[PDB]
Amino acid sequence: MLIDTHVHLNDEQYDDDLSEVITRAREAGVDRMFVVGFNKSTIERAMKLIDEYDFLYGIIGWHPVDAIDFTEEHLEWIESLAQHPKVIGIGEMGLDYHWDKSPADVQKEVFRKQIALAKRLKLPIIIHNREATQDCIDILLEEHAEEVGGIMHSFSGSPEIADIVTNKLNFYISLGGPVTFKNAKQPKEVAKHVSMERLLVETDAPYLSPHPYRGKRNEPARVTLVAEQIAELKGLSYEEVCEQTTKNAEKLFN
Amino acid sequence: MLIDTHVHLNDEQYDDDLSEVITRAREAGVDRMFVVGFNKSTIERAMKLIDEYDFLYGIIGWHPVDAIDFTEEHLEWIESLAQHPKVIGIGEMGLDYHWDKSPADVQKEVFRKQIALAKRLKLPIIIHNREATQDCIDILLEEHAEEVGGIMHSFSGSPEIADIVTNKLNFYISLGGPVTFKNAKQPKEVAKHVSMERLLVETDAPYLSPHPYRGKRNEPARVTLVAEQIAELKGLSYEEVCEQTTKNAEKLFNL
Ligand code: NI
Ligand code: NI
Ligand code: NI
Ligand code: NI
Repeated sequence: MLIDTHVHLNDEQYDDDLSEVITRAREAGVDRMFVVGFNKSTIERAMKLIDEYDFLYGIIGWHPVDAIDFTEEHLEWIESLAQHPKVIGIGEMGLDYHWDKSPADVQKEVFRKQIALAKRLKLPIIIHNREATQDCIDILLEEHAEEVGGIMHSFSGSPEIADIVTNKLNFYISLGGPVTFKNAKQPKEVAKHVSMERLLVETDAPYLSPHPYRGKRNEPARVTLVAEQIAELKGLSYEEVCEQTTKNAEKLFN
Repeated sequence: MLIDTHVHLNDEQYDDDLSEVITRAREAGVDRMFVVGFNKSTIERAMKLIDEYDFLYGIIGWHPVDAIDFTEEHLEWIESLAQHPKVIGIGEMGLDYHWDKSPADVQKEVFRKQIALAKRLKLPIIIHNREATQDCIDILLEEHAEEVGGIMHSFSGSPEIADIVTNKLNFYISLGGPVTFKNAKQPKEVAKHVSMERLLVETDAPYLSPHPYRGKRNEPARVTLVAEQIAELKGLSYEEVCEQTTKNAEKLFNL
């Protein structure tokens, strides 16, 4: 039994066939999934899915790419939604230097505001980092994010950054489809290097479908290919990776 | 007057409006462009473009993504084509760890074979690196690529890597649209750090259209936006970056 700790079932890409996508994941041993909302539309859709399906939990927050759209009203709105017993984490939050819609200074202020929110709610945080690794680490360290705990979601950095993440911040590291890519050296090295007690699995569906479905619409059932690859890389049974990644998710979340 | 040192005018995206695109670049002061062929199809199209247009030059070689497709017959075909007076460089070659079509070990062998080929042709090499920076620098040092010179094309690594590229390999560094991106600081840091006498501009059209056309089909005319951005970052005139990038191109290649 696995948990897909990070999935966008709230995406328009599932509008035709969500029920079948969820059934395929359940039938593959994916018993629980954490639906991630990161702006007004995706939060609304997320809150409707966690009401409709018993085994779906919500992570809500504000995406760095959309940081310029984050208002005082949105921050009070997320704080009141988080009182829902199945809203278990705050995110995906962080920094993204690939897209230019939001400048870095606005991204950093929205990031700090959501750390402060997560501390008030006593919920863990889910971190999106794209091309902003050292700026994210400095923020997590400055804002004492070790108080709330969290995930560096779909982490690709050096093992030296992984060690700051697990040993200084006491965060978890989630791995997704990229651990399955042939020439993806960094994620395979992260999976080998990081303790099994710090690892979580995710799809980020519909994005980043693993081998052998790269370029195709991802779905939560494919989290089994991530878990298989972690088993292969660490010399562990699939059963051991399912059991430990579940233990880890249950420990971090409520 | 500027040179677009790296463009894919051979791309299907120009099938219906190539003439208009070339005319728009020429009117914006982009007098010469270097068309890049990197597999059977793109080489054949590039070879045709340089015979049709007086001011287009060719750079031919084999792309790391398609390294598994490279044969002994392709290596001999490229060696022959390179005799063309307007074939001035071999590339784009290198390493790409984004895509999985070709495994690193086969990409490394094909990269080494084209360094050896460029040494025989006495022609400079154009380097494609994606997510493989240290593996590329190691190959270039180990194979004494300083003997042919070349371009780190669309470079975005650290200043330490730039100093190895310029001060040890004696390569040039080209910048494209990403120098116009606000949040990706590394290209701007490279533009500020690297000597004006080591810099070239490119579009890589139709990819990586600069601001304010991010998302849109790129074209060689947009190399002026890259030139403008460099001038601002190095506190130089546009005329200065145009003249220096042209002298650099004219010195590395034999046009
Ligand atoms: Ni993300
Ligand atoms: Ni996500
Ligand atoms: Ni390239
Ligand atoms: Ni190119």
